[PDB]
This record gives sequence, C-alpha cells and structure tokens, in this order.
Amino acid sequence: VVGGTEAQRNSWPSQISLQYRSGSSWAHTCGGTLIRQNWVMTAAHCVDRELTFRVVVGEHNLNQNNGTEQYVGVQKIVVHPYWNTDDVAAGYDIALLRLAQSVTLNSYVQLGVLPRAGTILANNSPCYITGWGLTRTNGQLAQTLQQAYLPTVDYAICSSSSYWGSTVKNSMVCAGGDGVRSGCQGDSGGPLHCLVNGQYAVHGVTSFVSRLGCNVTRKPTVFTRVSAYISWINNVIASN
Ligand SMILES: [Ca+2]
Repeated sequence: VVGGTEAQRNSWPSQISLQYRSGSSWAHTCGGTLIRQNWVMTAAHCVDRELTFRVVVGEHNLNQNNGTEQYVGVQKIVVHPYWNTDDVAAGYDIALLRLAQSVTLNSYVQLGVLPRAGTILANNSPCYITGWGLTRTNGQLAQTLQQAYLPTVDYAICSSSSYWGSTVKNSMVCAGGDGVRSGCQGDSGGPLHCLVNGQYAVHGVTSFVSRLGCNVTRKPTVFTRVSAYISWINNVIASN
C-alpha cells in the first residue's frame, strides 16, 4: 500500500498473509480474506504459480513475532474457471483456498463480512485497502500491515477514457486514483473494506494497478467485485 498508515492490530482481523515456500523460509506474496474458519478468498493471479503456499492469520508484522499468528497450509485451491492468466482485464480474478486446518477466532482472527449479491457502491463510497504490499512503486513490502483510505470510483467514471477505459469491467470495483495512495505489488488478493450501513464489508479483492506505477492519478486500484461472485463462492464452499 502506497501512502498508507499502520493499521491497528485488531482493525482488520479477516486480513491474511498468503506466503510461499522460499528455500528454508516463507515469503509473503499476496493478501487474502478469511471467509470461513477453513476458507480464504484471494486473487486467482496470486496462485497461478506452481508454488507451495501457506496462510498466516493473526499476522501484523511480517518480520517479527507478534504472539498472535496461526500458520496453516493450503489444502485445495479453487480458481474461478473463467480466469485467464494472460488476461487480467477480463476479470474473474478470484480464487478460494481451503485450509488444512480450521483456524481459531479471536480479536485478531475473524471472518470477513461479505456484501449481499449484486451490491454496487455509489461513487465516492468510503473504503480502506489493507495489506503488506510495496510502500512505493518499485519499492519494498511493508513490515507492518498498512491501510489507506481509497474512495470508490464508479463504473461510468472508471471506464471513461482518462481513467481505465475498456480495461475495467462491471465485475470490478475501482477505488482511489488520487496519485498518492494506492494498492501496490503484494496487496493483490487482499480486501477492500467498505463501510455500508455502519458495518465494514469486504467489497473487493485487490487485482491490479497500472503498469506505469502503483499510485497514478486517474488509475485507481482495481479490485474484483466480491458481490459479483457470491453464488460462485457459496457453490465452491458447498461442493468442497
Ligand atoms: Ca509476525
């Protein structure tokens, strides 16, 4: 997250760190949202690589023991069947991971609230992105979980010529674009949390930023729209 502030430890308890095995250690690669005690929602593109993955819940600082983490292997990966790795702009950037164990809930580990199917946020709705992704374009991952305030940009505006044009679809949410704050590499797969009727819900799964840079004016961060996939998510959880 570029232009973020450090999140409080208990603000976003559904955020997870998706990590892969790197020699004798583990490296953060993407975020995710814990949606059941044994299921995580993330981006399809995060799991294209044929890597060994694990999930960390209750994580705050990737580089120090927080005394709250639970580490769990990924047992099954279900990518949306219309996902095409050669075409992020087509959408379908969503995947569900069944965890090898059910995690234990507490102040640091909670299920993410999902929006009702079909919900579309009004332009300029209040949301936060969270994650450990780069803190600058071509920078480095955050140590501590970051958050940034990114108001939505509705479809008519986001898909206009000076923004994302045809690249953005109605199955996506755009947020931000102020030139200062944004998602960045490493935030992919994590939540966009938006306040609706007094309750934060996870309306987006972080998907992509401009090839030109993370914080680019009129290139808001783009998220898979969670409320476009409620039926798909329920069907996967019910059949697995
Ligand atoms: Ca830690």
